[PDB]
Amino acid sequence: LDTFQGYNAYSSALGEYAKQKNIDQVENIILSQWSFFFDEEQFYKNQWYTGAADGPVDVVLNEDLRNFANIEVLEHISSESQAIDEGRKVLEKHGLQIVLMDFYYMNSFNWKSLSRFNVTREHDPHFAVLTQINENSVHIIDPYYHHEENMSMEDFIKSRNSMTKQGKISFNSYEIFSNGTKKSNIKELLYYRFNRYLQEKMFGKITQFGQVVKKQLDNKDRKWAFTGYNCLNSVVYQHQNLINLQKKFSLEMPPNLQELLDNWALIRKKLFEYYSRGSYNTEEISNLICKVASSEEQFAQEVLKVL
Repeated sequence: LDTFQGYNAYSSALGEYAKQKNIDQVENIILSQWSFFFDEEQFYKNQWYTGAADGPVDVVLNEDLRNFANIEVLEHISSESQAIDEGRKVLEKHGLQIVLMDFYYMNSFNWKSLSRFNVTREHDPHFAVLTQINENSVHIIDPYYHHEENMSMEDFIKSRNSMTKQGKISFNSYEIFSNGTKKSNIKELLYYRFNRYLQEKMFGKITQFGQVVKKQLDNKDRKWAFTGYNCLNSVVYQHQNLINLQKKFSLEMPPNLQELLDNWALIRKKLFEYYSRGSYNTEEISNLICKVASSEEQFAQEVLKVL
């Protein structure tokens, strides 16, 4: 499908809703995000430990939506007694509901398209958009994986009341609400993001990621590299989103933005190869990560000079 990508499941759902319902500023605030995190504690629990943002909810994006647009994302927790009828009310009034769903019950990404046939099912929280409630069936759009599916009501209820690796889903839904909006110019959004990126030394988190990768040479469990591959899609998306902003707004960018995208895509390729191919190239992957960290630091500084 031709759905809004964002840079993660949460931002993809928020942006898809905003696009369909003509809610101002949300798309531009998502597309102008520039972030990196690394959590060594989450690395060793094999939770989602790196990329653009901790999740499933992107708290930094919510802070940006509040600070720039005075936009609040309200979390509705519900019960099996109320959740579907509240959905009906929301669908009647708005046509769409943003929901938290256990990805175990979704089939959104075809791993066989990348020659991975051992498609392990995991209880991971994921954002989708509910578009239709019938008797014993529902329709949902997964805007992050550009997939739709019809799901039995029984499977939809199970996906929304499931214990996951990140805790219990309890029919959670997300309402985009505004007290009173503000307009932000795209240059202001990028200026704040790049200033914050450098001030919080987010490039330093890329270096930390690189140093932890170097220390996995003797680790026979390669699960971290599959987790990292999935986590870093969010960084590739932020790079592509900034390229799309440059085109749309005819912006001034440092000349190596495409090269940085290419570097992150190669890191992903080598992580996926390490996970699946049994290579002993943690040193090579570490060095690529440590190289892009220096490049991203310089890129952020140059954006602020030219923007």
